[PDB]
Amino acid sequence: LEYSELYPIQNEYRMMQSLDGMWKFQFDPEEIGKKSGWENGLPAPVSMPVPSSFADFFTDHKERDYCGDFWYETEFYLPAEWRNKKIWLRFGSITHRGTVYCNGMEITSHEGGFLPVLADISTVAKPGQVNQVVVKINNELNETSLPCGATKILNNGRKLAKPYFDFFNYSGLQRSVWVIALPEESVKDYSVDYELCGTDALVKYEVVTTGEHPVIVRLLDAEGELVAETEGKEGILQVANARLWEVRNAYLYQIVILITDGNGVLDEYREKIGIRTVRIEGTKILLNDRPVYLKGFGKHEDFPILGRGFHWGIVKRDFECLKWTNANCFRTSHYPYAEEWYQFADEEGFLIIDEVPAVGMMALTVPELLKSHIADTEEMITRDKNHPSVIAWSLFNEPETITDYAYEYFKEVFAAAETYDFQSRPMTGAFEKNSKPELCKCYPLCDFICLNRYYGWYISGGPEIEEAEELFRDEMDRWKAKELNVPFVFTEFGTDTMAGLHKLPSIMWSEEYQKEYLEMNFRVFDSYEFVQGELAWNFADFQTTEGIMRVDGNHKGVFTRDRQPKAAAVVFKDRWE
Amino acid sequence: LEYSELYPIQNEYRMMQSLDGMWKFQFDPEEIGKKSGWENGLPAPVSMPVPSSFADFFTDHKERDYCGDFWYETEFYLPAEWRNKKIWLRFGSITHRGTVYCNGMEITSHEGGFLPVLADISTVAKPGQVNQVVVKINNELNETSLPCGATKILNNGRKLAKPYFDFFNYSGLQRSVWVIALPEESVKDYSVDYELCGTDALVKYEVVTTGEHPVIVRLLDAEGELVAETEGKEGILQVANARLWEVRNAYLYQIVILITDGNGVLDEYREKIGIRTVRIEGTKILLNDRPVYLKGFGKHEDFPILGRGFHWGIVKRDFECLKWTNANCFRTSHYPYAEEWYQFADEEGFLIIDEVPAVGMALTVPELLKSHIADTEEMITRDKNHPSVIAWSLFNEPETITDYAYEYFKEVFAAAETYDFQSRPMTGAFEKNSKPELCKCYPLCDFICLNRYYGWYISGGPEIEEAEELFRDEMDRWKAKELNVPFVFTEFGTDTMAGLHKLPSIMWSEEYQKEYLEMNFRVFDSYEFVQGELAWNFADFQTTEGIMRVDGNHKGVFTRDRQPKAAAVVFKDRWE
Ligand SMILES: O=C(O)[C@H]1NC(=O)[C@H](O)[C@@H](O)[C@@H]1O
Ligand SMILES: O=C(O)[C@H]1NC(=O)[C@H](O)[C@@H](O)[C@@H]1O
Repeated sequence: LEYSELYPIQNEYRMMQSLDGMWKFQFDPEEIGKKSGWENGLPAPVSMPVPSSFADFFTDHKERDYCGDFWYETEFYLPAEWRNKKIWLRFGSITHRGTVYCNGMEITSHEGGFLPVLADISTVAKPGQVNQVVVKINNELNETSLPCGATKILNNGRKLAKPYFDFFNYSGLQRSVWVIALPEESVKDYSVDYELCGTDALVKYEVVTTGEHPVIVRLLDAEGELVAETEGKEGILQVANARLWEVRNAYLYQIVILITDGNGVLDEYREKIGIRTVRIEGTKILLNDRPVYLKGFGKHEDFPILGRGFHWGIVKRDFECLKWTNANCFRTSHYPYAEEWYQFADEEGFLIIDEVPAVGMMALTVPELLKSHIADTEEMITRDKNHPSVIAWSLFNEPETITDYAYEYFKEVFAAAETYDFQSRPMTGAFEKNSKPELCKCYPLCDFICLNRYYGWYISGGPEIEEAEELFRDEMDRWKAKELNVPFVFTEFGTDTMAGLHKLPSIMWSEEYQKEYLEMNFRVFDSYEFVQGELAWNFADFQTTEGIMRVDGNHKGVFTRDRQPKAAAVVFKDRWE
Repeated sequence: LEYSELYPIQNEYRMMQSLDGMWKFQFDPEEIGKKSGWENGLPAPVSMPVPSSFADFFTDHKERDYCGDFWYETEFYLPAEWRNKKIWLRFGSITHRGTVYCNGMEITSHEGGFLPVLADISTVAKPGQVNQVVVKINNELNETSLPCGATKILNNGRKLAKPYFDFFNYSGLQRSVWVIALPEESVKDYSVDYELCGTDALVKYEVVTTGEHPVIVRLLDAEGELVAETEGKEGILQVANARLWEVRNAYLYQIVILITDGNGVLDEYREKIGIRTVRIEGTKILLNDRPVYLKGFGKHEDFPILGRGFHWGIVKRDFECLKWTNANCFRTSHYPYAEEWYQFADEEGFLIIDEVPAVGMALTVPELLKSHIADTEEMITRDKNHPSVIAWSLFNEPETITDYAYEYFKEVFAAAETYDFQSRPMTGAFEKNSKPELCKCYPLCDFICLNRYYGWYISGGPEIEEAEELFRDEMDRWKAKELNVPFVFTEFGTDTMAGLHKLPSIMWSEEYQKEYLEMNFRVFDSYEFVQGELAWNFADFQTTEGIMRVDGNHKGVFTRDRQPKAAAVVFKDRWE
């Protein structure tokens, strides 16, 4: 809100320079950096790639598992021509929390490790000179920020992250970093909302600028031809014979937002958008007025060595694999992803359930937690609302939902979410088993219900899989009898599966068991009319905390971590065709 | 060269903007792009990451194995302020060959897929506007360019690459791309050479500019303090109490090259360098006049999904692994790597044998020789000022037993010498069929690099005792020749499947990799003139598929995702 979430672009009015590359880096186990002038430069740094997670480069346990304060630094030359523009550092994210310094000055701090951090360096920037940026980061886990966990202290004074969530505590500067220059009066935010009118469409819009000058809004088609133009910060663009953004058949217009000074332009922002509606009608999910059944995966930002580090190559391979399975959807489990993921989903016509990092929520630390949760929700929706791919918000993964105070908590979150989404698209959360139909008090808040279920894995696995199926149908029969008249989507179901572990008859952990488990789940899904989607857990094997239940991370991937299909991948491909 | 090889920097005089990201991409199997005006924009593109190899993104064989012409496109806004500068597109590489277009206009073409391509767009660039770059690329293999191979045409006309080399034919825009702006009179090239004088050092230099104005050269220490200053395009910097760049103990000065016209500076180029000397004395490799024993690996630019795509993360993990093994050296098998690898070797104090892509080696030889010398010129001009680069490898397993080969390589070594201001050691890696009795080219080398697989390709497994005997036999022959030069083993290894265990060991098991290495070590240590050991390979890497390659080459000491096999600790313990 005191900054723009808009993705940076370069044109006559806006400039950008990438700060990706090798940064300087230093661990701060004694937490003395802020006390020792590290904001003016790290005393004994090593090199660290940005974007990347720092953990998997190192060869020593204490480096990989480092938990606490750690620092990044780089230097960059600022063109003289940027003088007296609004100059910002823009981090794709800072994981989990941190303070940004520039030229020795504290600029801003941010809590929440999966959304952009904007630091206004206009008054400290040195145009036509070398500038320095230093970031103090911390990756501890607690119960007043997302995602939740604890920090354990060894008798040696060493900290260890203790997640309440099933993914590895990757951290650092995991996304691209830019330094940008904006005009003194600029486009700060905008929102689009769509209506279909026969062969035509309406694009309702709102623009927020940092000034009072007039605004012109244009819409260009995919060839850059003008199809609609309008004046004012609020208005409607009429599009004749609109080419709708369709599932797995994208079409993107380009919105152009101009701030004018009479003759002259002060600012221009452009972004691709897609004309499409999403609506829940009874137990049906409708895209452009037609029912869609969601087919796909929960994913992670996870890849060998880079950790959660962003790379377009990972996006490209994953989308080719997704298409090969005939999927149409993924959920950003369990945190908003790099913006680039959504940009590409826009191009490929994929549907996204966008999820805030509200995972691991199973006292008087809740008011603070609620504040962070709402803040992350605000930032996520403000950042992602204009992607045609984003068709739902997931506002939690497996919280406590069965108490009265749980209700009041989530009422606040959903209320907040509703105020920030110009499109009021479907809002949901993923419930775990203990959110029994007879006990859960939060499912009424949801536009559709998401279930994570592991009947046949954590419950009655293996020799008991027939019992698992009965227990599954029993729970679904109870949901059915409630006649809630909402769609149900399975957002998780899967089995840990070691590539190459074959067994006849199948065993838990074998490739064959993954297939049989999936077949059983499908039989159950297909027995209930109100089921409207299936997102398997997980697209690919991914890193978790070490332990006796995780064999080099989580192996419920349908693909291996290096993005190759296990036997079960074909099962999905065949079913989703 | 009609362009600069200098790594791009940003300062008052020089600007750079990264073009990395998602480009547009289209395969051109019918070879219709140029006739269809694709240089003005691709008609039906998909997105392609840059830097990356394109092959491993796709899920269809014909995409992965695509051989022929294919195209890249992107757009970029150029700041108005770049007006009146010399504006260049700079590709880390274009694999294997290509033509660069900008705003619809043909700019330049380049043959050779592992060195920078510079395209001067000064005359077509449009400052203050969106500009367009389109690259037509071809990844076919032939016998007139490096690395050598063939192109097979299937009956339907589909092309398949047929390498004469043991690595996958990755291609595309595999390294970073920039658009840059230089002053109209700029530093185009410079060379440094070092002399040790007691506790002091001399930095001899020459500078090449695109003009006639005076040049000032400064040297700054690692803190940025001035330690030497002089005038002229040729000169000598005197450094009192020089802090030498040492193996695994780097120290980097910063050279600063200024052009001036008396209203002030016109251009400024800065780069880190390390004061060190390298020479061969008898059977010793001398670094700063002290013998050094090379310990390390042949590598590849190779990583899951990205292929040869450059990423600093790969660099960081690989150097952490290298340090953990106690290595001090690697060879850029079998092509120059992205410049960033050398920059990091400079900081980490690693020694590099820099290798031109002369691997996989009639009327076609003169053309091949020209390509080979051109690549050599580009490699040496690009890499000569890295303190890490201590030697040039000018081939990997060519024919060497004929007079024809001798005349050919005489020209290559002569050219390399003329291009290298430092005149540092030159070498090449020899296959076993280059018998001590038959090879005519090893005398061209300052030290001899051998690739040997006694215990793998020769008498492996149950015959390993015979392999050791045969190995000692060959080394005894080399010994009796008393060449008085260092020998470095640049390859030795066994394919090793992670998790394949056997007692007693078998070929392909982790235990056999250990035993093979131990046997090789016993042999190395038996001969005084052996002065280095670079194992094949640092990590498992991709090859053409076939009955001899189980998902690529598994001679890695590390897995492809960079985790140690059992034999990794054998190196760690020995090199400690
Ligand atoms: O056990 C699992 O494999 C998964 N189940 C869950 O319920 C979680 O939501 C996931 O994060 C977790 O990875
Ligand atoms: O057979 C090998 O594994 C290796 N031997 C060689 O002699 C080559 O120089 C390498 O490229 C090749 O990968």
